[PDB]
Amino acid sequence: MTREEIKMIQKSWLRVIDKMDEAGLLFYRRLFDVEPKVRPLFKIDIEKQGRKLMDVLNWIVLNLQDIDAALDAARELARRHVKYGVKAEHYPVVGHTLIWTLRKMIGSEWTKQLEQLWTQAYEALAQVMIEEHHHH
Amino acid sequence: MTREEIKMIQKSWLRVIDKMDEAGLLFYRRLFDVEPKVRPLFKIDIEKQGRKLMDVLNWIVLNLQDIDAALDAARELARRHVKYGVKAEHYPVVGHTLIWTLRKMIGSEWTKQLEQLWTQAYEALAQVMIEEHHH
Ligand code: HEM
Ligand code: HEM
Repeated sequence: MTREEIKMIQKSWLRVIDKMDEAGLLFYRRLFDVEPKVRPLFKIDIEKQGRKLMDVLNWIVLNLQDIDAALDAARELARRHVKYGVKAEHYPVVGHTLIWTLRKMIGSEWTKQLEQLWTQAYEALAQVMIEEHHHH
Repeated sequence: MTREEIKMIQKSWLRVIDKMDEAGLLFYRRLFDVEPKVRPLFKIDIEKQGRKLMDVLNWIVLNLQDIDAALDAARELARRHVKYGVKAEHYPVVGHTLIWTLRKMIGSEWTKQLEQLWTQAYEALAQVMIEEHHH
């Protein structure tokens, strides 16, 4: 997500934080109306329903911030690459060539599983870096 | 990824390091054979090719470890949910209900964009938690 997209989420969150008791009552009423079977799982103090819903929303937003922070190293790397003249379209050939090289060095003990893991790691990283390229 | 999968990555990585000079040479030779148009992007220094490929592989693996650590909070949360009696099948209805509540509360200021953002955030989180449930 973009810094502004995270900003939009945090604002909507602070909007609800104001009316937390109301939001809490609405959530559980709704959840137990549509899915009455999960009622017994919730052993919360009845006066804290608002607080407990707020804690869920808090958790999501705070964790979203932490993950965004964790992604910043990759965006940093991608910005240096923008400066090197690398473009989004160049990432596949590098990945294939990395994989080609590994498979050749690792030799006999190279597995389809290993190749899948290296591929997943590369594509996931390249996806975040590519997003950064498109911001430029 | 599981810890065991990350270790598999780490182990193959250490193997390449063992002959990093050769891996470097192989890599750049292949890249420029396959895609000569990108050759002008790279600084000319054949003797450093081992080091240069190593920076790349090191970055990938360490960053992979960093991201995996960043996911541990969601996984810890999910482990508590397992103890609470929660099942992977419960995640979609709770997500729908959470976003339904936000939409009702925010009222006229709600937008499709906001709804799509909360959806993306919830689904990405739930996907990590559900993976933990299935272990
Ligand atoms: C991404 C989704 C979810 C998030 C972020 C979330 C967050 C939280 C948080 C922060 C708590 C407070 C206790 C703790 O930290 O362990 C909690 C408790 C709880 N949640 Fe969730 N939750 C999620 C999904 C679900 C789902 C799908 C269910 C299914 C019914 C559920 C049921 C419960 C129950 C039963 C408790 C404990 C209530 C009690 O204290 O008795 N949660 N959740
Ligand atoms: C996920 C994929 C990639 C990773 C992890 C990666 C990693 C790195 C690292 C760690 C460096 C050292 C300098 C620095 O840290 O900024 C570097 C440099 C560099 N990379 Fe990448 N890179 C990736 C993709 C690419 C692609 C697609 C290209 C396209 C041609 C490329 C071309 C370059 C160039 C030209 C340099 C400057 C060093 C030199 O001139 O040899 N990289 N890369």
